[PDB]
This record gives sequence, structure tokens and C-alpha cells, in this order.
Amino acid sequence: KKYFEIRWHGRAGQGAKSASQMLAEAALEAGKYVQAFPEYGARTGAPMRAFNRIGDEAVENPDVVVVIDETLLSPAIVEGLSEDGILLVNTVKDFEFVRKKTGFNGKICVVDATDIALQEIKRGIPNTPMLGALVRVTGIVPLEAIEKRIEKMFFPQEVIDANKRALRRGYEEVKCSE
Repeated sequence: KKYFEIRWHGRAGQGAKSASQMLAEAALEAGKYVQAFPEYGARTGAPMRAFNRIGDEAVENPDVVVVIDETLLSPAIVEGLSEDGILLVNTVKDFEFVRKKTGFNGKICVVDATDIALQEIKRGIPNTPMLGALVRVTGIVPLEAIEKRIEKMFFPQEVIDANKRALRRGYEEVKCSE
């Protein structure tokens, strides 16, 4: 109840750990209590998890599950996710497909983060648009806080702006089940 919780699923290389860090770093600058760490068992491309706990005045019961590689979708990936919780996915497919793969009745949000990134940052790493999508569907922090963080992690402004556009476009384009 004291912490809002998010559990990420991606494969080594897709940036779940960095995205997780960045979100945490954003909430930290806002004066929030935060925790964030990864959990591996790895090759490069090995499935992994990252976690965030962000105070709101091993994550077995997350408020949101974020799957940045559709390939990892399975009913195990949705363990502990309440019905009033969110399943957020990087996918070009639809809610029905995601529902079939997981068995999650509950809000399912999807966005083609890979393609947003190929367009904006010229890389198929989906983590920044997934962050923007996350901020959009949960409101867990303001988008400006992540942008401020994008500013601090970088480099010429061009590359900074491209990354901020990638965040904004995931924020704008995510679509929801309910």
C-alpha cells in the first residue's frame, strides 16, 4: 500500500534495467522514496526482470507489469498482477492476442515502442518509449521528470532531443483496453 510497484520483463540488452533506473532516478529528484534493481540468471538475450518501488505517501505483487519483448508473454509473466492493475506491452499486436498469451483480464496497454525508437533514435531498443507509455498509463511521475533525466544522462542536443521525442511518442501513442 505504501509503495507503487512495477515489474519489468525483457531480455538482456533491451534496456529494462536502465529504464527501471531512470524511472527511479526521476522519482528520486521529485523527493519520492524509491527502490530499483534487476534480477538476472544469464547469455546476452537471456530473459530477465527489473523492479521499481516508488513510495506514494523481489516484486511478487506488482501494480503494473511491463513486457518490452512480446516474445516473453506467458501466464507466468502475469503472476501477482491484480485485476485493477496494468499489463503494458511493446507489441504491434492487439489486446486479444495479449489476453490469449497471458490470460490477463484487466487493463492491457500496447504500443509499438521498437518502431518509435527506430524512427526517433535510429535503434530498435524499446525502453524509452516504454517509459513514456508507462508514465502515460500510470501517471507515476510527470513526463518532464524523465525528460530532465534524459538531459542529464547525455552528447549533442540532437541526440538528446531524439531521445525525448522517443519518450513523448510512447507517451502519446500507447493504446488501452479500458
